[PDB]
Amino acid sequence: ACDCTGTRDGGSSSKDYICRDARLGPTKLPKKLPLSATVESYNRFGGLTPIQFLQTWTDEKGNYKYPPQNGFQLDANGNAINGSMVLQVGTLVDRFGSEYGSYVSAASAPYSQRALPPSNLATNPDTPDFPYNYHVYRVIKPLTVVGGPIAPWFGQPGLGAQFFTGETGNVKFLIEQNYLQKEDPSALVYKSDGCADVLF
Amino acid sequence: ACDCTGTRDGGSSSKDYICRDARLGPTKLPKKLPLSATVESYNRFGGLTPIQFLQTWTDEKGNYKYPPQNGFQLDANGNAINGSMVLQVGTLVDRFGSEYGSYVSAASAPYSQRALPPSNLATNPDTPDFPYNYHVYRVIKPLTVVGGPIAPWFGQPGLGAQFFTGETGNVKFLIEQNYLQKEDPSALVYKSDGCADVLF
Ligand SMILES: *[C@@H]1O[C@H](CO)[C@@H](O[C@@H]2O[C@H](CO)[C@@H](O[C@@H]3O[C@H](CO[C@H]4O[C@H](CO)[C@@H](O)[C@H](O)[C@@H]4O)[C@@H](O)[C@H](O[C@H]4O[C@H](CO)[C@@H](O)[C@H](O)[C@@H]4O)[C@@H]3O)[C@H](O)[C@H]2NC(C)=O)[C@H](O)[C@H]1NC(C)=O
Ligand SMILES: *[C@@H]1O[C@H](CO)[C@@H](O[C@@H]2O[C@H](CO)[C@@H](O[C@@H]3O[C@H](CO[C@H]4O[C@H](CO)[C@@H](O)[C@H](O)[C@@H]4O)[C@@H](O)[C@H](O[C@H]4O[C@H](CO)[C@@H](O)[C@H](O)[C@@H]4O)[C@@H]3O)[C@H](O)[C@H]2NC(C)=O)[C@H](O)[C@H]1NC(C)=O
Repeated sequence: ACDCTGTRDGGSSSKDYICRDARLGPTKLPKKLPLSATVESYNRFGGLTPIQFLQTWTDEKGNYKYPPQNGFQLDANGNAINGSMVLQVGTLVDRFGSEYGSYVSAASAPYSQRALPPSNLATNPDTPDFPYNYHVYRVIKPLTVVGGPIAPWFGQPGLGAQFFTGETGNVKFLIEQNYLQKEDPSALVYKSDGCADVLF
Repeated sequence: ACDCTGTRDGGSSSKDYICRDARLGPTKLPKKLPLSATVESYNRFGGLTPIQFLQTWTDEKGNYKYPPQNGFQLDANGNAINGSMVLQVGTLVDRFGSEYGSYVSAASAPYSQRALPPSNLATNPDTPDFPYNYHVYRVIKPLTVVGGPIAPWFGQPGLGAQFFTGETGNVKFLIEQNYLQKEDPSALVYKSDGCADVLF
């Protein structure tokens, strides 16, 4: 196939999205977000055609179906792999979504490892480096979270590290209570705190 | 500081390594291995100077000190976060080291997430794309493993996903018994099984 069959044409207003269906993500990808590793290139459809991808990962209303037990990798017995762990100061976490949510992830994992639909890659044309709903935080006070591997989903390899913060509070609470600190991702790309190899 | 003080000069034979000390990794890094994400550049010393890095992560003999409980992230109670999970067919795992070991990792995690010393980045000049001890496997038969997040170590963010295969066998056993399949990483960089965005 490899066609726009089965998608939803949003019209000229959705001209910046694949098949004009914002569910399938933008035509032009974020400029500085790592989408995958070199050994396994990113594919927004998980190697499937759009209709096969929609058939597999959407419901009758066309809304994405999301992994069970909060997206943690489930053990052999069907129970999520996780555990209460402390995030050390200086750890960098990120999130796709509003601060009223309670799930952060290890920032260094490529997008293919977060097992998130391609819609989240929609990017503000004014600040095109990272998606519009993308935020980066640095823990400034040790925060215990229930952390675990991300289950593969949406045709993505997954297996990144996610952290539920709801035992303490949502991301907004963590900022207000000095647990987390908002960072500028376009400014972090230029960061280099250490000895560069050129000094040797 | 930012000097070669405290390192071990290997001489002209170690001319391709930082401070001529192969413990600190090669001067020229692998050409196709993702070392970090854009938001958190890789630093072989974890933001420290070589002597501080050696002081923190080596013992009296100069050998690297390695994380406890097989490098899994430890919970609040000091117990490793892991669990028995099945690796689905098509999953890509990698390893730094010989096939007689029993630890694979999610291949898509950048090197900063594996919490491994910079020595493993030494690269064969004949095949410079990936380190010399780097192997990539694709599971061809569902393999249950005890998988978990990687604990930060060696000044690296860690938090990648590692998988102990020893309940079934070492990587050599997995190949012999058709659980895993050896892959060519320089050949996987050119792989693209799916619909490219240019078709839309
Ligand atoms: C980290 O991973 C762990 C391990 O899986 C998850 O823990 C599970 O959490 C869910 C939600 O709290 C638990 O499901 C609930 O269990 C109740 C009974 O629990 C006892 O019995 C079971 C027997 O299987 C034991 O495993 C368990 O330890 C307790 O002894 C039920 O009463 C609940 O039913 C209600 O909620 C469900 C929601 O699914 C509704 O469908 C029902 O109608 C009803 O309203 C519920 O099923 C589950 O038992 C926990 N598992 C284990 C092994 O303890 C964590 O949630 C996870 N953490 C994060 C952040 O994802
Ligand atoms: C995945 O993560 C789990 C959770 O931590 C790890 O399980 C631990 O594994 C180690 C090694 O097998 C266990 O340590 C051993 O425990 C023995 C007693 O176990 C009972 O009592 C403890 C009380 O704390 C309970 O936690 C446990 O469930 C049992 O009821 C000791 O006899 C052993 O001592 C011997 O070995 C140690 C090695 O450290 C030597 O220092 C000693 O001298 C002695 O020779 C040993 O301590 C540990 O108890 C397990 N933890 C839990 C919570 O069960 C898995 O290992 C990990 N998987 C991987 C692949 O990393």
